[PDB]
Amino acid sequence: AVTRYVDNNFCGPDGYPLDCIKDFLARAGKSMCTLSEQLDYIESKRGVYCCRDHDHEIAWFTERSDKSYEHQTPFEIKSAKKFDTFKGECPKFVFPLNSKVKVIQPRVEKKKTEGFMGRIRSVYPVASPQECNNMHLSTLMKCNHCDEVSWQTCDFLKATCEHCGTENLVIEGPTTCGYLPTNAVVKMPCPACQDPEIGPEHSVADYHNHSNIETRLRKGGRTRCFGGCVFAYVGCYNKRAYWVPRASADIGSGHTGITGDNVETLNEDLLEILSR
Ligand SMILES: [Zn+2]
Ligand SMILES: [Zn+2]
Ligand SMILES: [Zn+2]
Repeated sequence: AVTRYVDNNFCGPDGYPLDCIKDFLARAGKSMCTLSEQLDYIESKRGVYCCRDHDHEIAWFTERSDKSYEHQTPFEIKSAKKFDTFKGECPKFVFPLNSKVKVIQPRVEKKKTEGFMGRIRSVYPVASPQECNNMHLSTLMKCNHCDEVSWQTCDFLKATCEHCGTENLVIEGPTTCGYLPTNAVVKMPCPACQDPEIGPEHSVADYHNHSNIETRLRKGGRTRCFGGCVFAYVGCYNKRAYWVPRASADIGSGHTGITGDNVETLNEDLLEILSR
């Protein structure tokens, strides 16, 4: 399918390169040029009309690294906002508008710790699992029992309605990851760990085969986007799976903001209640 909306760097709403633009650059001499050079070429070839048989439209301004287009990812975004001359309604984007993006830098233990602590210490300089702080995720969504649309605290799979107490399956809608804590994690009960025929010594493949949490596979990594963050699975401890926001955004006050379709006003309005 044609990806119409892009950032000013010609990357899509998920933060990744479009196959059509990648091929367009490759057909010219330019797949290994810098992003700046590639964008100069695209601007010289009618910008959003460069593909000829379909149109693009710039919805976002992003600051990115200068890596070649084919190597651009959401982890190469430094900041994101609405494009100054885009006057339409912003579609869903991987990061909230008017935000700065932080990427977790991998750590190397001088002395590899075994088990879960070695896995988490490749992410955070923590001495114990309890130094990790669980995030508070929420989604603005309808409750099937009381029909109200409200902010339901959730994990990746289940949300709870604050009006009536009903658990609801998480569906697409405005999402936030709350404030970004130090040593940020999202903890969920691990089905593989709970199954006696599999159990806590399971593999990473075992985790994803039984979690029921869909991921995107790309260049050997698996991620799930939610609420302005890009999450990856780290490992399990005491039968809970730990995910970390390998990328997170900050709209102000350390808050991850709101992502989703038609959330521009919501995300702006949220900033106002973070301070006085
Ligand atoms: Zn195209
Ligand atoms: Zn309800
Ligand atoms: Zn597990």
